[PDB]
Amino acid sequence: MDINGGGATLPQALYQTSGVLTAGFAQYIGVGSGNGKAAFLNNDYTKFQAGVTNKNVHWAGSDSKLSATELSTYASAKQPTWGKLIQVPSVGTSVAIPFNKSGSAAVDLSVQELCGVFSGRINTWDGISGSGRTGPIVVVYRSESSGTTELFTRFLNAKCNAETGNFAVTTTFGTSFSGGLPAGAVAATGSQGVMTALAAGDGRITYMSPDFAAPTLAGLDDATKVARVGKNVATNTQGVSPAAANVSAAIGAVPVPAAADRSNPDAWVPVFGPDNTAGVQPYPTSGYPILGFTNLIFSQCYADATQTTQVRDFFTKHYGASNNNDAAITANAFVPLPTAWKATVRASFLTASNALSIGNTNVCNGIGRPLLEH
Repeated sequence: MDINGGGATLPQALYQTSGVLTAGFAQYIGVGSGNGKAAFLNNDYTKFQAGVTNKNVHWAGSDSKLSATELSTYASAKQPTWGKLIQVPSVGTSVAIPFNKSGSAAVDLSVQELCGVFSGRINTWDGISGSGRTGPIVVVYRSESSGTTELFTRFLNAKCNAETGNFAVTTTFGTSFSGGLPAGAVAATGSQGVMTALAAGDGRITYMSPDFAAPTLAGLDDATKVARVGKNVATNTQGVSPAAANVSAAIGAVPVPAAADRSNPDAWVPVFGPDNTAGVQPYPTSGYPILGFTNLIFSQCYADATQTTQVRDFFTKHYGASNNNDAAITANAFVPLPTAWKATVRASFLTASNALSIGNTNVCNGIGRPLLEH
């Protein structure tokens, strides 16, 4: 049986790029981070393929961090027989703001305008300064539990201090703003579903994986289709595009988890958030401001030896110093992890002697996620 993964749609085109997943891996199934987490945590393949129960779930992609409850429940229910779960960043990513409203003038949002658009305070194109555009704004958002929503609401939570209400960090955008959704907002499902909805009506705007926000990488720099963010009219400062190069420095500056915390899966996923707050990376002052990580969730242990080897071989490639996935990562509008980050991941999850290593012959002795489904 193949190793089965799925979840987050933000990186789905990356994981579906030929050669990114290695031998034994089934093609990645994009269903959203909420579904990905549920699939892994409950070993429930129906969260990947509705109506299909005959297979196990081996890993998930998620841009939503595992919650305290998700972690504690897995540790009590599954860890004794399946081993520790592993949660690790896969790549860095911007969050793009694509929109459907024609005009040669560049759409460049100040952070406060972004806040106003997504709170409903600014609901006309005239209300974005220098937009060259008029008429209603319709916000498109993710209907389901979405890691893109989590990455985006982390930014709104950190920055939107001047609304009639505030944004909570959440995976369901419909519940983020305490003052509710903007009138006329449209829900859609998946990264691609949202982009389809974006095109289905004039004047629509959304938040989006940079790999889906434009059909080509250069399209991310087209401010007639993908908004610049970071405008400051008073200081005559232009916003910038969500191209990977505009978040690469900020991603590169994120510290590896503290050694003493590495047995805690929560410690492995850096999150951005408010300024001057320990445990949280501040949003960058230069380049493009909206960014975060998308992550992998695996088991340390698989009952089956072949599955264990195949998982290790994937980690060897994805976190390899050489012969890795970095070119594909860049091609998909994402930021490769720094060399030192890759080394830290390998040291814990690959290097045999480490207590956290996949297939550790002592720690995983007689334990692991099951071969057969039942």
